[PDB]
Order: sequence, then C-alpha cells, then structure tokens
Amino acid sequence: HMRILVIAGCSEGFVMPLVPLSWALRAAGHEVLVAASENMGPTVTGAGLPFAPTCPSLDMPEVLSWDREGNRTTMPREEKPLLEHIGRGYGRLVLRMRDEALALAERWKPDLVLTETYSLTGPLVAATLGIPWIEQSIRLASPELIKSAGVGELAPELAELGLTDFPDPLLSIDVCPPSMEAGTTKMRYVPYNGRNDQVPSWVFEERKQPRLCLTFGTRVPLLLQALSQELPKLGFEVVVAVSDKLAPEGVLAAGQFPLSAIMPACDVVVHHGGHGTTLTCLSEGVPQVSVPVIAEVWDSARLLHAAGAGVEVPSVLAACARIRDDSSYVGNARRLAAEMATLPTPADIVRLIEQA
Amino acid sequence: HMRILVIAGCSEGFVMPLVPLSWALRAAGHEVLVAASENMGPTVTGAGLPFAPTCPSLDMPEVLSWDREGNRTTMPREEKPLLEHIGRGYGRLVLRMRDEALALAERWKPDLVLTETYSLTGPLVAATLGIPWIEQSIRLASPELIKSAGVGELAPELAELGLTDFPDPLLSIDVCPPSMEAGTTKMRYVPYNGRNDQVPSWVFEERKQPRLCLTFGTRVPLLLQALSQELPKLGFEVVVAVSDKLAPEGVLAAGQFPLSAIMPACDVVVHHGGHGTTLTCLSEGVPQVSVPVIAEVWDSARLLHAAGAGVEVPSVLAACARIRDDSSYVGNARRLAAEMATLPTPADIVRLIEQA
Ligand SMILES: Cc1cn([C@H]2C[C@H](O)[C@@H](COP(=O)(O)OP(=O)(O)O)O2)c(=O)[nH]c1=O
Ligand SMILES: Cc1cn([C@H]2C[C@H](O)[C@@H](COP(=O)(O)OP(=O)(O)O)O2)c(=O)[nH]c1=O
Repeated sequence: HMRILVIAGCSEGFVMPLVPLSWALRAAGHEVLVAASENMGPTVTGAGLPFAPTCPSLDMPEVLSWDREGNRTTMPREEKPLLEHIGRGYGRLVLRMRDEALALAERWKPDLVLTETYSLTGPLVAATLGIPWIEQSIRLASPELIKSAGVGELAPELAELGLTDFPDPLLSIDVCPPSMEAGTTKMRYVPYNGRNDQVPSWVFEERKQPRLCLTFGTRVPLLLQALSQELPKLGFEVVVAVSDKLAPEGVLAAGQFPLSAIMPACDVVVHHGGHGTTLTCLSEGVPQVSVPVIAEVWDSARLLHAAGAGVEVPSVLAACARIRDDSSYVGNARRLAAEMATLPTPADIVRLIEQA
Repeated sequence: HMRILVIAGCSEGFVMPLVPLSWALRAAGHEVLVAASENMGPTVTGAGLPFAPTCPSLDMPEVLSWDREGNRTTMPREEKPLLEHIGRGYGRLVLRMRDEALALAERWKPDLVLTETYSLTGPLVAATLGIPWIEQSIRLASPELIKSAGVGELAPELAELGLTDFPDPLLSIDVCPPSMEAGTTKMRYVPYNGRNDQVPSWVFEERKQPRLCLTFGTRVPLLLQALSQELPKLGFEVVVAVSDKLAPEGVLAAGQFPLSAIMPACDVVVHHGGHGTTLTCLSEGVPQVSVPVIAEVWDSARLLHAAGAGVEVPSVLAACARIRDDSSYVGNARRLAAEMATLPTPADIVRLIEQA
C-alpha cells in the first residue's frame, strides 16, 4: 500500500497520458494524488482522480518565451538548438511548480513520484525528499536533447541539493512499438482522451461511407475550417474533434470527442502531429495524416511516416486520397496496433513497480 | 483484449462502486463502456469512463412505487416482505433499461458484462446474447431476499428466453471483511466517491481538534441542519458532505466532498447508513455513527454495530460522545480497514476474470 504523488504538466497533452497508469495504481489499492497547474484541475478530476494545484493557471508559452533573467526569448530556426530552447522551457516550468509541489509533498508524504519525461518537477521533488520516482514516456520519441537542456537549466536547483543530475528513476517507461524505434520497460499505450457527455450515437450504428476525423488538439486550435469544407469532396464523411467553443456540409459533427471513443467509427485521421493524438490513432490501428506543428513532435511524425502508418505533411487533401486509395497505410497502422497490444499493460507495470 | 459492457443503476450509490473495477479492466488494456440511466451520465464520465444511456433520467421511487400493472404500491412495515417489495423494484427497473441496453449490446458486441448485485439488467443482457457476466457486491451484506424477488418479478422476461433463473455469473465478488460476515471471491473495497474540483486545503494541514464528517448521501438529503449546529458543542470541528445546492459555526465547510479525499482528515463520521458511505469509512478505518434510513442497508449497519466499528442508531449526539470517549470503536474500525487491505485488489480480480 503506497502513496503516489503524480506530477503533471500545464496542458491536457501532458496530463491525460498519465491517467491510465494513475488509475492502474489506484486499482491496485494504492493512494494517488495528481498535482498540476490550477487550470488542469477539471482535466484531472474529470478523469476521476484527486487533484491538488501546484501553481495558478499556466500555459507553456509563458515559460518558454521568458528566461530566468526575465528577458524575452525567441525560437531558433535550427532544429537542434530549438530543442534545447524548448527544453529550457520545461526546466523553468519547474520553478513555477516546485514550491507548492514540495510543500504538498511534505504534508501528504508520498512514497513514490509518478511523472512524464519533461515534467522535471517530479524528479526534483523526489530527490528533495529522498524517495524513488517513476518516469513514463508519453511520446513515440522523446529527444533527450530537450531533457538535457531542462536539467542544465535547473542546475542551480540541483546544486541546492548538492546534485549535478537527478537520480535515475526507479523505472523508465517507454511506449514506442519495437518495430518502429531507432534501461527502459515497454508499456502498451492505453489511450485516455478526456471527458465527454456520452459516446456519440453514430459510433455504434453502421457506417456506409469512409469517415474521417479532423483534430488539431487543445493548443494548435486558438486551416481547420478550410480542411473541413474540402475533405468531404474527397469522398469522406468528416468529424471534427475540437473544443466546443471553437466548434458544415459533409461534416457529421464538430465538437469535443475523446478520440478513443470515436476511433472505431473512423477510417483515417488528419491531425497536428500531437503526441497523444498520434499514439491514440496508432493504438486503434487508424492511418493518420500528420501535419507536425510543434518541434517536439517532429521525431514522432518521422517514425510514423517511415513505418507507412501514415503520411507526414510538413497537399493534405492529397495525402488523404493517397491513403483512401492505397491500402498499405491501413495495414501498417493495424500491424503496429497489434504490436502495442502485446506490450505490458499499465496494470502489468504497477506490479513491476510494487515488486522492485 | 476484451470488450466489457458495465451496466449500472440510476443513482450515484449504484454507479460509483463499479468505477474502480471498471478502471482496473481499462488499466489491463480492455475496452469498457458503462451503460446506465441518462441522469447518471455526468457521474460515469466524471469518473473518466465512457458512457451510454439506456433510458431517460430516472430514480428508484418511480419504479418502486408502481408495478407492471400500473398500480401504485406501498411499503410493508414487516421487514421481510419490505425486502421483497424493494426487490421487485429492482426487477421492474430492468424493464426500463433492457431495450436500449440490449440494442447497445447488439451493436457494441461485448464479450463480458460487469454489474452489481441488484442491477438485473446485466444478467438479462448477458443471458440474451449468450455471454458470461460478472457479479460484484457493493454492500457489506446483500439480502438474497431482495435479489430473489427481483428475479421472480422478471419471470416473464426469463421465460421469454426459455429460462427460469439467470445463469450463474462467471465470478461472484464479495467485499465484506471475513471477520464480519455471518462460490464467492473476496475483493478489497477501493472507494470512489465522486468528483470534486480539488482535495480541500484543510486535509493536508495539521488538525488540532477532533474533526467530524456529517453526510447523508445523495438520496436522503432532499435533521442535517440540526446535527450541524449541535455536534460542535460536543467538542468537534464538523464538515458536512452534501450536495452543493443543498449546502454554520463550528462547521469547517459544507459541500460536495468525495469521502476518500477527506477521510484521512476526519476522526468520526455520522451518516445515513449508506452502503458506499459505510464501506468507504470502513476502508479508511474511521468509526461511524450509522443512522440506517433505507431498509436494504439495515443488515450492513447490524454487521457494523456488532463489530464495534461504530454505533447504529435506529441520541446520535450521544453516540458520538460515546465514540469520542471510548477508544474501542477506533480500534475495530482500523482492524477492519487493515483486514480489507489484505483482500485481493480489483486489479487482482481482473486477472482472475482474464484467467477463467
Ligand atoms: C480537442 C480534443 C482533444 N482530444 C485529446 C486527444 C489527446 O489525447 C489530447 C491532445 O493532446 P495532443 O495529441 O498531445 O495534442 P496537443 O498536446 O497539442 O493538445 O486531447 C480529443 O480526444 N478530442 C478533442 O476534441
Ligand atoms: C453528497 C455526497 C456523496 N458522496 C458519495 C459517498 C458515496 O460513495 C456515495 C453515496 O452513496 P451511498 O453511501 O450508498 O448513499 P446513497 O446511496 O443513499 O446516496 O456518494 C461524497 O463522497 N460526498 C458528498 O458530499
């Protein structure tokens, strides 16, 4: 019987993929508490998990566009220092969370910390209290250059603990299918995509024409209205998964739909290359048209395109018809979904955590 | 990899205790879908689970106060036929759910049905499709007289399938601690008590006086305001767990608080003998003052009072001071909580289900 403090990010993409393992721990009789930014409250509790805020409402651009000195930062065009730039963003994110995250850790007294790769507040809190921690990957590929830059940015905070680098996690979890990737344990990606009123009625009824899902995530929407009007002309019934506030002919519906709920009713997905969106579409064996927006998802879209599970489009109307006609995309997507199903479940991983 | 259709009731007390096992299944990589009345949507999805309505908004009194003939029914004062009366209520509840629950089962095609003891729509749907089903108990004691009456009321519906009684479930789950009770597998009761914005701040900070939790559930509130004003005079800081719409001196707070989140910050609980409330307080080793309102929870309050884990009050101010001064109540409550922790987890049960 353990008390596990789960430390998450400031947007849905950094919180949702930690939900299945958190519930897997709770299912094993353990006490779980998810600590994240105050704006991630409804997301955490909407997943049925206990929540505690570590900082006010916060989004990544606030932290990424300003450094410790207080000076505005800009993004390098060169991919490599762009990744280091992003990494330092995650590092400074820790400076906003650590205080309340530590004080919460002092009082709640956890035995173990669960967190994602770029949420470095986890390792910091774990190292501060002198307790082990678990690292779970939430990406097809996690560029270590991002992580290293974040650790380097936190150097004054580690020296405060008389450290150079965070102590290695008790378990490093990876979710990339072996037939894709270029001290880690593999885990099957069980997708959690948020909270809806109910599973849409059209999901259960029969489908008499190819259905396409169009989604850009929770950050990229703020092109979507253009692809919505044109894609049906390619011979598709389209559904747009987007925020209800953000939410038409040939379109079936437009609104907040957890992908895992609607994926069985779809044949192809056009998206922004989002980590959670990609892995979810992968796990359900659906060919994807990935339009990689954010730099940190670039590697994942490369692994995806290479395996032929989908088409990376750095035109997207052309990529769909290319999938609508060629069947090798569906085949690979299903092959990889089948491969992920063989991997250990979050339930299997809980035992490993308990056992060592 | 299975598709499990979870069939629940029409009020929170019949839905919430099915959440942990449902997530335990989802954690093991299985596909889960919770089917309940339309008013139980927010409860299901608030737990992070997929939802599908089997009937419009519905509460137990509608079904219990009217029979198949369409005639108004009254409650017997004699406990025994009162239990049979209640049982026939659950039986007629099936008549309201079975249609949409069946059609949903035809299209979604589940391999297995998960349900509670008195949700007979589960067994009916399972028997109709010819698939196994799982019975989980959500009570300290489940009077078989209730269940038998429900089955008897459904006799025309079983004869429709050429049956007399529902086929025995693949697994019958019980949650009563061995040192309490008078083809079942024991499972530890992992409490899920709903959805809140966050864990209250006072839960983590230190407590310099005995704190009491006052809650009557989701049905009984519609006395609570009286016990709220008087109980602090007994030397207590009181917190009232009740609907926010329903929600003062000596009172710390009043509103919707999932018990499992606030239980560590409490010393004693006064309640309506609610099944979920009792089991949750039990699992956290907290002495209870049970005021049994509903007839079906009477047996549970008897098992509770006998074990000395609390005081059954069929005056409640006296029962608290009796617990506030005598320490044998806390001892038994903790002994039973310790006993439940030894029992197999919902995660352990998932394996059993997978294995046989
Ligand atoms: C807007 C929206 C998001 N989602 C989910 C899918 C993913 O799990 C998550 C999006 O995360 P992600 O795919 O990483 O993209 P991003 O981080 O840029 O937002 O939210 C839906 O399921 N339906 C929707 O309508
Ligand atoms: C109103 C309320 C209910 N609950 C929970 C506790 C139980 O899990 C459930 C109540 O179910 P239960 O104890 O069976 O009582 P009833 O069926 O009469 O409603 O709801 C809270 O945790 N906090 C609250 O403020």
